[PDB]
This record gives sequence, C-alpha cells and structure tokens, in this order.
Amino acid sequence: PEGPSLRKFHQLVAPFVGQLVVTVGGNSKKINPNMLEMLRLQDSQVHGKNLYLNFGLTSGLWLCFHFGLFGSVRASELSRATKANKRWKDPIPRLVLHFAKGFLAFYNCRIYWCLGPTVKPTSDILSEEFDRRQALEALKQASPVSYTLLDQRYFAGLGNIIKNEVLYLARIHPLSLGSCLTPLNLESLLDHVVSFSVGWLQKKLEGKPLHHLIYQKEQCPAGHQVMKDSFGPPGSFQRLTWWCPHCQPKAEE
DNA sequence: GTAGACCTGGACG
DNA sequence: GCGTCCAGTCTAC
Ligand SMILES: [Zn+2]
Repeated sequence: PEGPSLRKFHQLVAPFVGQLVVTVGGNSKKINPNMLEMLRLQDSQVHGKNLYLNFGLTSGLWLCFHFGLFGSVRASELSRATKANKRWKDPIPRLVLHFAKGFLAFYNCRIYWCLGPTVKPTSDILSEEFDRRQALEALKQASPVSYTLLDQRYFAGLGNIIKNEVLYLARIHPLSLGSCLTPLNLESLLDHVVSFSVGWLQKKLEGKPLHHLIYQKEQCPAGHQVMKDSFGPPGSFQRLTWWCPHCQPKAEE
C-alpha cells in the first residue's frame, strides 16, 4: 500500500507506545487476543511495506502487519459503510488493541508472529539513509526497470503508483532493461523516485489531492493515448502498468 | 482452485 | 457537483 502509507500508520501507532493493552478484539483467527491484553506496547517500527509492533513488560513478542488494498490503521476511530453495495455492510477490523484512553484498529491486513523486526532504512525509499548505490546496482541488471523498482529489498515502500509515475517522469519505458539504460538515465530515475515519494507525502500531510500524470490516465500530459498492460510474475500484485509509448520509447539493445 | 468485494481517492462521462 | 468505475487481504464456492 506504498511506503508513505506505512509512515502514516507508524505515526498513528506512535502515541500508544508504552501503554498497557487492556482488551483485544477483532475477527482475526491466528492471533490469540490473550497474548496481548495487559502487556505494554513497548515498541513500534516501520520498514518498507511492513509494520512491526513489540509487546512485553521490559525481547518480547513481535506482531508483523502486511496490509491489503483496503488495509488501514485507525486511531480511536472505526470505518463505516457510506452506501449500499451493488448487490450497507460495515467493515470488520481484524485486530483492535484497546488502551485505557484510546485504541488502534487494524483492517484488511495479514498479521503474524515473528522473531522480531527487520527495519533497516538503507533499503527504504523515504528514509534519509536510502542507499542509492545499492539501488543503482539493482537497477542496472538486465531486467526491465519496472520489475526492479518493485523489489522491496532495494526500494522498500515503492508500490504501483510510484512505479508508474516515476517511469513517466524519467521518460523511461517500463520494459526497458536496466542494462540498456545510460547511467544518467538511472540517476534521473532514482532522483524521481525520491522526489515523487516525498512530494506525495507532502500532499498527504495536507489534504491536497495527488493528481496522476500517467497512472490510471487515458492521456498523458502531452495529449497522447496511454497504454495499459500487465507484466511480471503471476504472483505479483503490481503487474498493471501505464505508459505513453511516445514519451517513454523503449530503449533498445 | 477460481471470482470478486473491498467504504474509497482519483478520473472519467 | 453527480454518477460510475476500479485498483493485498479476505471471503464464497
Ligand atoms: Zn506522451
């Protein structure tokens, strides 16, 4: 659900760190609510698309959250239905941590026990420590850049809106092989990765709408027809790809 | 296994 | 503005 989205969720968690969990609800099968209640939320960490919560009385237990298309974290607030589905049923949170003075609700998310966190901001596109050397080394391989950009090892937080928009901003075709691009090209691509993700975050802190340049658009800024197709491994959830053949000619061998 | 809703912003008509 | 569409986890079958 993109790395800016996870930074927001982590921030919503932050004021509850250090409080006793009083009651635990939600519909999730796996996580026995009788492991959390009356422990303290003693740490919260975010890395790329993952959120890690630690529970203990200090090391401790870690719950990892990985969110779906409609996944969300909500602070002392419930989501509700606004109209009838084509065939009004409110969404059911998967986990709720209740504190003495508020709660956190977790929706449309796989939640599981883990040994701990893996939170390193070298591989994280929004962190100050984002390691562009390793990102470039990943981008230069003989693979379409649109595939490599989604590798969370090098671009933690990069999802489909970022993929599609930055490829347009760099005027790079999504099937161009990183090995057939110039070093200047891939430098512009990294610049746009960082700039666009940060700008989107700025728009999100205010209530400003993010307007797509290529993503889900019929025409490009120049007025061309935008092509849409799906590329990558069949497991992938971000195969959908928008591009303008005119502004993003495929670089050739 | 497959088919599809999703409480929703952003983009169309 | 008004209406409609659709883009990881979960459910139905
Ligand atoms: Zn164009």
